[PDB]
Amino acid sequence: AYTNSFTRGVYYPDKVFRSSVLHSTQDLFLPFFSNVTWFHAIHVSLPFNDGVYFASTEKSNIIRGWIFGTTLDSKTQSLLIVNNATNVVIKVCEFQFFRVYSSANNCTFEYVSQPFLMNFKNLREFVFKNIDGYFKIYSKHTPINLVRDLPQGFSALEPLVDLPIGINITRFQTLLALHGWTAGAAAYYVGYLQPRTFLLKYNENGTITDAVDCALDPLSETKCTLKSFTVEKGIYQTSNFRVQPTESIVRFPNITNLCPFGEVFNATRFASVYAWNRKRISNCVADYSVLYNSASFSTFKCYGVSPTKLNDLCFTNVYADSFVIRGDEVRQIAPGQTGKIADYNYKLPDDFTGCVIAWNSNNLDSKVGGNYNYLYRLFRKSNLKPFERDISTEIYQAGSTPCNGVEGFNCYFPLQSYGFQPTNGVGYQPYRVVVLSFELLHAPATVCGPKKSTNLVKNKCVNFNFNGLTGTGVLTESNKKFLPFQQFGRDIADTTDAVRDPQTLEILDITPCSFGGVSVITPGTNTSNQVAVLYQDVNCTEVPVAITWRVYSTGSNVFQTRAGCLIGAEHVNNSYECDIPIGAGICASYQTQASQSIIAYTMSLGAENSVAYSNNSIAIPTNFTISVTTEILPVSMTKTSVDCTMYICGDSTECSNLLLQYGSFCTQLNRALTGIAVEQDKNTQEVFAQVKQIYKTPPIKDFGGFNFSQILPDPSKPSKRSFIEDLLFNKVTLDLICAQKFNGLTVLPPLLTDEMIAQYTSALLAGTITSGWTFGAGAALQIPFAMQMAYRFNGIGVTQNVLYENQKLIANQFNSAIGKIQDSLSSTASALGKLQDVVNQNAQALNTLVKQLSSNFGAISSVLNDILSRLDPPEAEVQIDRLITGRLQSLQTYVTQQLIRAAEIRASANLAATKMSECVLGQSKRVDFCGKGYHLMSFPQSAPHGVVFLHVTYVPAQEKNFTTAPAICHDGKAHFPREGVFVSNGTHWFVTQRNFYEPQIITTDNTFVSGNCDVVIGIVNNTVYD
Amino acid sequence: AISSVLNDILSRLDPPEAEVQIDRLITGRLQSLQTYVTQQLIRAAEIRA
Ligand SMILES: *[C@@H]1O[C@H](CO)[C@@H](O[C@@H]2O[C@H](CO)[C@@H](O[C@H]3O[C@H](CO)[C@@H](O)[C@H](O)[C@@H]3O)[C@H](O)[C@H]2NC(C)=O)[C@H](O)[C@H]1NC(C)=O
Ligand SMILES: *[C@@H]1O[C@H](CO)[C@@H](O[C@@H]2O[C@H](CO)[C@@H](O[C@H]3O[C@H](CO)[C@@H](O)[C@H](O)[C@@H]3O)[C@H](O)[C@H]2NC(C)=O)[C@H](O)[C@H]1NC(C)=O
Ligand SMILES: *[C@@H]1O[C@H](CO)[C@@H](O[C@@H]2O[C@H](CO)[C@@H](O)[C@H](O)[C@H]2NC(C)=O)[C@H](O)[C@H]1NC(C)=O
Ligand SMILES: *[C@@H]1O[C@H](CO)[C@@H](O[C@@H]2O[C@H](CO)[C@@H](O)[C@H](O)[C@H]2NC(C)=O)[C@H](O)[C@H]1NC(C)=O
Ligand SMILES: *[C@@H]1O[C@H](CO)[C@@H](O[C@@H]2O[C@H](CO)[C@@H](O)[C@H](O)[C@H]2NC(C)=O)[C@H](O)[C@H]1NC(C)=O
Ligand SMILES: *[C@@H]1O[C@H](CO)[C@@H](O[C@@H]2O[C@H](CO)[C@@H](O)[C@H](O)[C@H]2NC(C)=O)[C@H](O)[C@H]1NC(C)=O
Ligand SMILES: *[C@@H]1O[C@H](CO)[C@@H](O[C@@H]2O[C@H](CO)[C@@H](O)[C@H](O)[C@H]2NC(C)=O)[C@H](O)[C@H]1NC(C)=O
Ligand SMILES: *[C@@H]1O[C@H](CO)[C@@H](O[C@@H]2O[C@H](CO)[C@@H](O)[C@H](O)[C@H]2NC(C)=O)[C@H](O)[C@H]1NC(C)=O
Ligand SMILES: *[C@@H]1O[C@H](CO)[C@@H](O)[C@H](O)[C@H]1NC(C)=O
Ligand SMILES: *[C@@H]1O[C@H](CO)[C@@H](O)[C@H](O)[C@H]1NC(C)=O
Ligand SMILES: *[C@@H]1O[C@H](CO)[C@@H](O)[C@H](O)[C@H]1NC(C)=O
Ligand SMILES: *[C@@H]1O[C@H](CO)[C@@H](O)[C@H](O)[C@H]1NC(C)=O
Ligand SMILES: *[C@@H]1O[C@H](CO)[C@@H](O)[C@H](O)[C@H]1NC(C)=O
Ligand SMILES: *[C@@H]1O[C@H](CO)[C@@H](O)[C@H](O)[C@H]1NC(C)=O
Repeated sequence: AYTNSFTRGVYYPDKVFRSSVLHSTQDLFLPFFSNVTWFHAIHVSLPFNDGVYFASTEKSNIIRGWIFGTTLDSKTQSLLIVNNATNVVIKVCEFQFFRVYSSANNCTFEYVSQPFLMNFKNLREFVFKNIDGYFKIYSKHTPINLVRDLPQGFSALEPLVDLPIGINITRFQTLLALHGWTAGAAAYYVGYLQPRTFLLKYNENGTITDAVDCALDPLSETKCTLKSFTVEKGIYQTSNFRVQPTESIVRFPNITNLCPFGEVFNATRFASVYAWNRKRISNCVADYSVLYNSASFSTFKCYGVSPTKLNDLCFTNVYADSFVIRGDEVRQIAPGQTGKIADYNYKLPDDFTGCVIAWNSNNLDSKVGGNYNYLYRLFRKSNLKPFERDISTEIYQAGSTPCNGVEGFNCYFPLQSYGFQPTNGVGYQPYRVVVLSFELLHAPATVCGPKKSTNLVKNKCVNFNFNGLTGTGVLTESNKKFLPFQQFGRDIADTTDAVRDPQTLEILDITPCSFGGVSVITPGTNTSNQVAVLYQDVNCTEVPVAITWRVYSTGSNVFQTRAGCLIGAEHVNNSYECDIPIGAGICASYQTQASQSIIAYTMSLGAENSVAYSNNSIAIPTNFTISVTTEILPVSMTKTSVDCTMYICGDSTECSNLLLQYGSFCTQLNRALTGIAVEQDKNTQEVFAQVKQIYKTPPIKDFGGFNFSQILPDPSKPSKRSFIEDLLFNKVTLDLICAQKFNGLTVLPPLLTDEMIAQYTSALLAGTITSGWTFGAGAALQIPFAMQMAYRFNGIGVTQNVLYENQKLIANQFNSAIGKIQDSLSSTASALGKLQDVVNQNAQALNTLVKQLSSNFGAISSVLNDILSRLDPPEAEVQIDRLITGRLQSLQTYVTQQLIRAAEIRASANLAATKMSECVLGQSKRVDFCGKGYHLMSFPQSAPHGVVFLHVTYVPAQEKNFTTAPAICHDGKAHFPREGVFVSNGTHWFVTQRNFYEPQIITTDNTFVSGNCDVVIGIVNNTVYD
Repeated sequence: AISSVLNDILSRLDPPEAEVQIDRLITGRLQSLQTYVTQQLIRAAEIRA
């Protein structure tokens, strides 16, 4: 039998308490929604691979014990755990599978303790793991109802015990008890663990309450990548998809002969260090196993190549330098050690690939009387270049006097030999040393590894190897023209893109298997759980080739676009507004087609329209709307301060002393942050403090029907803000702050309190509603609000009579607009997006900065205190300085991002100051600057780290068609409108303003004369009153 | 590091020295990516202007 594991196989990853924190783990877990085997144990009539999850819904504990091993047939030792009425017994012995086993020959571990096995049956969850000879048990008891097998119940397994088993385990089997042999039935559940990434949610009590399987479905993948159990509607860029290779191909030249390593390991007698022997070895196979153990060695230190990989490396040409050296000089053979022998006998290059083998030769070289046959030279005018020998035994004159002939006094000729004696040599003992040096991937390889060639495959991406050149990708016939000497094909990125087959003369291209970005398009996690997957710039004929979740790749619904191809959305012919942009004009939405589904479509750019253009047709509005629109502008951000000592070094004296050398970096960081904070105060001052005096609204708030109660401050509330200001303050939401403070990242309060910012705003409001634009220029001059409104009307080319003749209507429109602002602010939380996301950016930056402290930066650990406790200074300080460099780089990155963010905030604050100067302190003519339509005035409202402008705009509406003429010819002379336009209702002509239909009789004051009617194109005939 | 290609580093080195080279290589490439992203942020600020 088989079934589905809904929420089983979760345990506490480690013995550590947490609280209200979403933690990502990567470890052995039972995958979510897995094929769990439902076993039945009946009397009337299992591989232990990568951990095992065992569940028992048993009553009266028939199932008792388990066995663990590789064969369980006394081929090696084995485990058994078994339990009975009072206790449990664990044994590690040579067991022949006490009916369970026959004999126990050699026993290594025994254990007795409290038993682990303690129709309303209960689930007794166990997790068994073994890693590096350590066997861990996790367990949990959950009493369950009589509903059905494996309910939707969730609970983690607390750790019980770990045992040092130290034994190869491949298979396990469980054990049953019988009370005879009465017939009966039982049942258990088996699951297999896999290396998976989980997200665990901790409650206030630190119990793992919920989990998300990141590598199960795209939705959970987005959940794991955002580290949240709820995902907002949109598109999220998840892990990259990669077509995995099929097999491995190795191609080598057909070389079978062995490299003569025999003569270099044991010759008649090795050439001396001054005349060290070299030969090129090539065109053979190199292996160390047969010959290394024959001449046993004591110093094998290798630099570029591990000894085990040397058999798996394919060479071009190799050299060995074999010579007799003094024992005590065995440590001079490493690159860069200098001395008499280094500068005059032998030296190897500082940067090379190769290593040395040294072993004893006293019993074969040393003589009782002294073996003075191995020459070594100490004296020469010039040093010895690496990999060079000199055999000129020219007389050397140490003294300043001239030295001629064969020898002379104060002349030290290069003739001295070793005093090698068998027993007297301890550190003076001769050592015969062979240094193997080689060059890889510079020339075509000849001396290659024992590894055998493989058959050549094409149009299937593979792990291809060509004479040590390793890559992965598809192989194709080459249109490039190689030459006999040419071996490799290089790209712009200095990465190999072509190969020559070492077996034949054929040349091949390289193209790694298809890949590209993966995006997940989801609605609100609350709204739905079905998602769409976009494969960016990938042909949808290749994702079937990519057939770890494969369920969506077999989808019944595929749509191809320029951005890539989409799976899980139905393409439609209809055009809607874009909500989730895909790219290249494709947008995704979620609606009913009666079932709900995700759809993809071509985004509409709005409703199609055709303007009724003609020779002489004009559209003049007859009505208006006083539209109040909110414009939100960030003005300042949270003034941040950082201490190097607290953040980088915590409270360590040693770290402080190692850091004070980087004082320049810390002073520049502090200077930059102080500049940013003073700039935030300057931003607030420039935006708000534009007024010399604090004005007060009069107690009699009579403004010709304009009721500013929702924007003027309310004395009733302690905080002297307005209704709209209070709503804005409540909408923006400002533990992790305590951790930020404890890690040395502090928030300096703004110079201006919210109360004084509100007082500045109230002064601006009072000045605007009582004086108008005058208080911006010089002394505030009082003026009735009606007259100010008439002036603002005159500003937008509307005659002031319009407002006075419609005063009550305009006042009611403004009041209803303020009501709509209140309703919109109270209802939706998406109103103050900009301020909220600015706060979120600052919070995310500080959270990222505090999370960087968990980074190791290549050190032993990310906590300095344990480094100091467990290490003496001489490497404690090098670990600390690496940690300091890492954290200082993190601080520099944070400060740079803060400088760029502060620059963008300063741009916003300059724009806000300009808007307060041009929209609040006056009427602006700049189109769409102070709101959509003809700007009349603006009202500032303080908001958390920003301002809100209530842009009052005139918007024409209820337009009507009219016949129009560019001019009027009355007495043979053209007439033009002084300030207006000519329109005809069908019988008579009238002059009217451009933004409000109001006809007037054509008289000599509405019109001015210019030239005659035989030049102007489109002039008409009418009469003009004197 | 010994070289600029990871594959040869993995082929020629046993895990510890391989990783002590690879971490330096990752720090270098991450610094290059950070420099690119910072220059892109400044360029995007000027483009936004
Ligand atoms: C210009 O547009 C104004 C609205 O934008 C419009 O005011 C509206 O006029 C209509 C008709 O007179 C009123 O409609 C209501 O009339 C009575 C009394 O309120 C109600 O019992 C009816 O049910 C009906 O809804 C609107 O109340 C009124 N709107 C406002 C805000 O006052 C002007 O009349 C338009 N001007 C011209 C010249 O057409
Ligand atoms: C100026 O405009 C104000 C905003 O429209 C308006 O305030 C509103 O006044 C009414 C009273 O007429 C209040 O109505 C409420 O009264 C009681 C006490 O709060 C409540 O229990 C009732 O349920 C009812 O809602 C409004 O609360 C109040 N505010 C709002 C937002 O509507 C003034 O009355 C106007 N005054 C003048 C002189 O024009
Ligand atoms: C397991 O136990 C058996 C029996 O004591 C051991 O077998 C003996 O091994 C020694 C040493 O090789 C021999 O001299 C004896 O002749 C063996 N006797 C028998 C009866 O086989 C065996 O060595 C033990 N194994 C381990 C790993 O300790
Ligand atoms: C965290 O653990 C505590 C104690 O186990 C829980 O506190 C109990 O909660 C229940 C339900 O609200 C109350 O009836 C008890 O009086 C509480 N006991 C105590 C000692 O405080 C708490 O509920 C747990 N948290 C959750 C989310 O269940
Ligand atoms: C996906 O692959 C197909 C081929 O299977 C591409 O179709 C080719 O497109 C090129 C360029 O437009 C034409 O020259 C070929 O004649 C087409 N071949 C066939 C068989 O139709 C298709 O263009 C690819 N998708 C995208 C988005 O480029
Ligand atoms: C001004 O007149 C033009 C044409 O006389 C109007 O345009 C027509 O509008 C009707 C709907 O009212 C459509 O069914 C026609 O297709 C339109 N025809 C053309 C040629 O555009 C126009 O609507 C009038 N202006 C206003 C404001 O009503
Ligand atoms: C065009 O507008 C003029 C406005 O003068 C209209 O002419 C008036 O129509 C009213 C109808 O009650 C008469 O009482 C006036 O005596 C007319 N005055 C003049 C000077 O003619 C004319 O009817 C309008 N034409 C339309 C709407 O087609
Ligand atoms: C406006 O009226 C004048 C005269 O009242 C028109 O001018 C006449 O045009 C006709 C031919 O169209 C000529 O034969 C006359 O000699 C012209 N008379 C004068 C005095 O110039 C004029 O055409 C009318 N406007 C339009 C646009 O038709
Ligand atoms: C579980 O695996 C078995 C053996 O391959 C198979 O027969 C069975 O259909 C699988 N069950 C599920 C639910 O996948
Ligand atoms: C359980 O088994 C152990 C192992 O032999 C034994 O010593 C113990 O007496 C047993 N207890 C019961 C109650 O069967
Ligand atoms: C290389 O040698 C093998 C057998 O050693 C042979 O099968 C193959 O044909 C040779 N290569 C060429 C190009 O002839
Ligand atoms: C999901 O929608 C419901 C309304 O049905 C609402 O109560 C809830 O807050 C929403 N959750 C999220 C995360 O948007
Ligand atoms: C969308 O339009 C194309 C082109 O007319 C058509 O082939 C396709 O069937 C349409 N899709 C649907 C769902 O009707
Ligand atoms: C505009 O006026 C000219 C000259 O009177 C005429 O030729 C043309 O047809 C008119 N335009 C239209 C769209 O009728």
